[PDB]
Amino acid sequence: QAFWKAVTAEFLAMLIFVLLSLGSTINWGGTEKPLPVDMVLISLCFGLSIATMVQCFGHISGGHINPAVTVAMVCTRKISIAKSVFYIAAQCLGAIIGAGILYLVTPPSVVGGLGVTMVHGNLTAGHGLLVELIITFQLVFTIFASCDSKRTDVTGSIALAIGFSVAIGHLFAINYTGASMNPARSFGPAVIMGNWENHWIYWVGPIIGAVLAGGLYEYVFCP
Amino acid sequence: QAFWKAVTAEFLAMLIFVLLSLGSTINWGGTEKPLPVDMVLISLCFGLSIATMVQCFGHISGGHINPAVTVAMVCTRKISIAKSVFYIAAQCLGAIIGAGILYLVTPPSVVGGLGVTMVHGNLTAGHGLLVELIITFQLVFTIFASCDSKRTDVTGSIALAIGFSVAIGHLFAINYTGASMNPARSFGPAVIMGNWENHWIYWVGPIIGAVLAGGLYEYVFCP
Amino acid sequence: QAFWKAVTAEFLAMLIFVLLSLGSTINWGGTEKPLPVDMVLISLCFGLSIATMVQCFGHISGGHINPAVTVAMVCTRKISIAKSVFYIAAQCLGAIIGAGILYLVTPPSVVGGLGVTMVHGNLTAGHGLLVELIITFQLVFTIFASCDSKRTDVTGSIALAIGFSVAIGHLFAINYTGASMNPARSFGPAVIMGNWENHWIYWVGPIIGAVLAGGLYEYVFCP
Amino acid sequence: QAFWKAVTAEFLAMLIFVLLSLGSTINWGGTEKPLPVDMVLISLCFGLSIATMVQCFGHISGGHINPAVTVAMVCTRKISIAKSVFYIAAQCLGAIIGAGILYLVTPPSVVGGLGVTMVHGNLTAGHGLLVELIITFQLVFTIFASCDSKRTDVTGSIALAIGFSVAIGHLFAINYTGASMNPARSFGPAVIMGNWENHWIYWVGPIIGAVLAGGLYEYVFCP
Ligand SMILES: CCCCCCCCO[C@@H]1O[C@H](CO)[C@@H](O)[C@H](O)[C@H]1O
Ligand SMILES: CCCCCCCCO[C@@H]1O[C@H](CO)[C@@H](O)[C@H](O)[C@H]1O
Ligand SMILES: CCCCCCCCO[C@@H]1O[C@H](CO)[C@@H](O)[C@H](O)[C@H]1O
Ligand SMILES: CCCCCCCCO[C@@H]1O[C@H](CO)[C@@H](O)[C@H](O)[C@H]1O
Repeated sequence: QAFWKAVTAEFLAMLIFVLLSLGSTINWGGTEKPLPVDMVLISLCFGLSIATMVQCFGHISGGHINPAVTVAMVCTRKISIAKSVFYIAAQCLGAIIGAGILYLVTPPSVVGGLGVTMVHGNLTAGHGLLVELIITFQLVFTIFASCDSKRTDVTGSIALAIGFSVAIGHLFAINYTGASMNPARSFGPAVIMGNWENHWIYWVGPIIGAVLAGGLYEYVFCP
Repeated sequence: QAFWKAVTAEFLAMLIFVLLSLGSTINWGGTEKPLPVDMVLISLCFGLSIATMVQCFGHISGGHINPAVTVAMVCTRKISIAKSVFYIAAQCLGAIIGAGILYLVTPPSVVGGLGVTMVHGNLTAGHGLLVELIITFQLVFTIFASCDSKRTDVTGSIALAIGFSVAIGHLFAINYTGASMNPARSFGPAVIMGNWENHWIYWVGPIIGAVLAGGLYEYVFCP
Repeated sequence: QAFWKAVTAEFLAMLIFVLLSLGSTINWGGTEKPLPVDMVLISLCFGLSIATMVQCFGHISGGHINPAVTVAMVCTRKISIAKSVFYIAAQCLGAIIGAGILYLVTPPSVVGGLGVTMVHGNLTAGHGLLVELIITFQLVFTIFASCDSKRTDVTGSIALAIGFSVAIGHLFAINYTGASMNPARSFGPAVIMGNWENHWIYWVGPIIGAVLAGGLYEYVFCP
Repeated sequence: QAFWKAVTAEFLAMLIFVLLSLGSTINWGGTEKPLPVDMVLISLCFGLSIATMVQCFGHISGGHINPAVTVAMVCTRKISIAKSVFYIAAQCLGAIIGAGILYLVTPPSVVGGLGVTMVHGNLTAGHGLLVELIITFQLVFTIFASCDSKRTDVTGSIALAIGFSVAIGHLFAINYTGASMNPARSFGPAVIMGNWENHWIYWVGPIIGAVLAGGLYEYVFCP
């Protein structure tokens, strides 16, 4: 079954994405004496990891690897409700297993937050929600624009375009909100670490941003 | 109307570009004790943000997202005067709103200059003008060369080519002039912060550079 | 003979890849007073070096430049056993000569480990094996997905896709295992320096990961 | 005349490349108290600047922007001797003017070496020559492989492939030799600063590497 391949692809893509990218956040200075945070390192790993997973799985599942993307696809009727529930389940499960593998292989002294996304202390949850909405909006707009079959003018790698959209979300928002853009990516390490601080914003922010982008693309700009 | 979609696209593209990219300049060490400035972080965010916005909006508006680009297009008769005034208005308005959103979500202690472009103290305004002229020249030349329909040899992503031209402008000029290349990008945070220091060079420099590049491309090299 | 060209290409590609990339690991602070380790610098050099060598030699040899890739190709019957033995020999020999050239041109005071891949002291060899398995899995999956002739949807540079897969392996795993993904790349400097610590994991980990990826791609996802 | 356009393009491409890229080397800490050297910043600026100039001028002049490339093209009979002398003149002149402009706009306190390429004190000139030979070899091989009309399999941006080859040359060799790969790029700031230390290696090394690569590509691998 093509469908079960696709669901398995979403699970595996998420597992790999989350393991590698959360892995890039590990501060090898430790919790007691943290080394400087390399924002470029993290932003590139998240962006290039998404580019790589879209390259690997785009033709098998569509390479959503993100519940907010899947929800935008449901709301624009590009995927069935039935398919969307299995994708979102696979994405959340994949994120849990990827984060769990990271936990198992990472020395306890440097695990730290295991890459959980958190709102800066000097931000409100409302401002964090807005940041996540906007960064996810631009990501989902990039996905819809890049994959639009009506276009004759798309050039170069679609996967890389999407990955660089992820990268810019991070280069801006890592210190504001952790730059989630992706409810499953936040969910995975939240489950492993039992850290649920403002967790709802990482569902509501990205999902609203994604649906707005998909809606604006499909029904306002390029119907 | 296709035209109103295009104007709205220029506004939205600028808003997102400016929010994310100015956001990358925020020094989370604060004004009292600034951490080292990561020039790669800023250069990549500006370059990849332009690449992403061109990917998203190139087919809707042409993805100028820059009054100097729009002026070069007017002077080479690629866009009408009428259209250019609405584009430039949308670009300036979008930059103001993007910078304003950044101001609202950024803790006051780290707002700093809000990414306003300023001439180094040990540079003259004249040398700043020249720097901005040259970096904008190469950017606009890249745009005209990449989009030239006569060419059969353009390979890979046009958006990424343009974004990397933005990136190199920054990797050179951030410490000289702030590497504007873009009058609206300078205008937005200037309005929010009331900081107008040498502001005219960020209009005159890029506009002259852009018109020279467009003119040289269209009428000297590739007529 | 096309075959001897291909074998010579694998040797030369490996030599250049290893010289440049191990060269990027040299800590010019010295063994006594090491400067901060730039993980981005190393990750980009390894990834972009593979992208460059695939660009240069992909059409001559297939651009494996990696015994684990070659083994995956043997197990999926994409290359003959006979050809695979000469490729693996050329790859190991090329890595030795590249690492040897690096040793000759590098001041003894900064040679350090000559970029040998080692397991972190706070990791077990088993966890190192798992890390190497997973990072090599995603790399080999990227190679099979990117080169799949059945696909009509691959966009942009195949070489760059593969290089960025290498880059993410590093951005995650440099501090865990040295991010080998490549038995020959580990073998070369091991020979020059006589450093064989946990060396077997850099054969077994990548080879298992590669065969699993090739097998899953060819027989489960995209038969 | 197409020929005079091409010569002017080589001059202008070199001017811009050298200004921006040497500009990226300026240490704003000063000669008295230098800040850490960002190798990624410099490597990306040189690589992306070449990618950008090849994008801008490849169809006008061939985008050599490098006397060693031009010599390799002469030796493989891809360009006439007559044309090669004007290209090399334009390249050297462009490099002088670009470096001179940089000197004029850069505060005297941070000019430093103006990005002159020098051999590390703990390297011999012979080892510097070898480093320059190898890094230029891989660059020129990338150019010949990327531009080979017999190939049906080249994917993505040729300009970016070449630029990333430049980038890896730097990520390896900046601290060894300054990673010239380009006699004109070394010549320009040497003229402005009157700094000729080991200057001959930056002609002989790259030229030998370039001719070997061109020769091997055209006559051994892909005749
Ligand atoms: C827009 C709807 C808002 C309803 C609140 C969601 C449920 C509350 O959930 C709580 O929210 C707090 C504030 O963010 C957080 O500090 C807690 O970690 C979280 O558990
Ligand atoms: C080439 C035309 C130059 C005319 C000067 C423009 C108007 C002056 O404007 C002023 O210029 C000063 C010098 O740059 C700046 O310091 C001030 O911030 C700016 O308000
Ligand atoms: C799965 C098969 C495991 C068999 C062990 C391989 C041969 C042992 O080899 C040794 O292994 C040690 C533990 O990694 C290392 O510390 C030594 O450096 C290595 O020589
Ligand atoms: C292979 C041919 C070598 C001949 C030497 C070239 C001319 C000498 O030139 C000198 O070489 C010295 C050693 O590199 C440098 O220290 C000097 O800066 C340079 O002027």
